[PDB]
Amino acid sequence: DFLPLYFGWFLTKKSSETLRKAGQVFLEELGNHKAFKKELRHFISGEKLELVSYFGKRPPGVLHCTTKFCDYGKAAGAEEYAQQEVVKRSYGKAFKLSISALFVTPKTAGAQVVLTDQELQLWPSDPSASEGLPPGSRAHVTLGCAADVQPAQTGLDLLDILQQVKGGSQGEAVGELPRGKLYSLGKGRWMLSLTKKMEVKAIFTGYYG
Ligand SMILES: Nc1ncnc2c1ncn2[C@@H]1O[C@H](CO)[C@@H](O)[C@H]1OP(=O)(O)S
Ligand SMILES: [Cl-]
Repeated sequence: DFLPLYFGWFLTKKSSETLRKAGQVFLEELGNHKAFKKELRHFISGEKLELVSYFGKRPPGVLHCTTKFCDYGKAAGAEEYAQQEVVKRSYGKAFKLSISALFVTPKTAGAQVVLTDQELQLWPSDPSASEGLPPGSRAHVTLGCAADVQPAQTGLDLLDILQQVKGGSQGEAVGELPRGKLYSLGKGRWMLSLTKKMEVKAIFTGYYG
């Protein structure tokens, strides 16, 4: 028996619509915000940019939070991850995920997930960007990416942003949005720290493509 393309928590229809819309609104507010317009120079090499279109490659339907990319067993650690009891036991089970913030970079747009310890048991254990950052920090839901961005980039961007946060490089909020504080981290990187964390319902399972 061969494994799925990847495991992860797949959000319900309602939760997907909720998070997707939040993302959409965020991209609109950020693109319309004076602080972002002022930094367009550091966002793209080549006025006003429409972020919703910039992140043109979007998830077509149900949003998800990936745990372990398996590539049908070809990826390193896939077989080992799939055979775990906690993965087999948690298969088809319902979980609540906690979104702590929404972020944007020149490459990707996504939402940061804060996994509970229970959920962390489903996080694989096998990057340099993960130095100092606790396991699971990479957890996220991708909302979009630029034309020529490869998979797995959103997680790498999130870790990079969480790294700057680690060293108190967040910086004073450059603005306020209805959902929370807006932070400019430089190099086209932006983070909205939500005043109230968003809770989404999701089913843990494998996607076979
Ligand atoms: N090493 C990887 N290669 C391809 N996709 C990966 C990898 N690691 C995690 N993923 C994720 O698995 C899903 C299908 O590609 C996507 O969610 C990929 O992550 P994203 O950052 O959301 S594009
Ligand atoms: Cl991690």
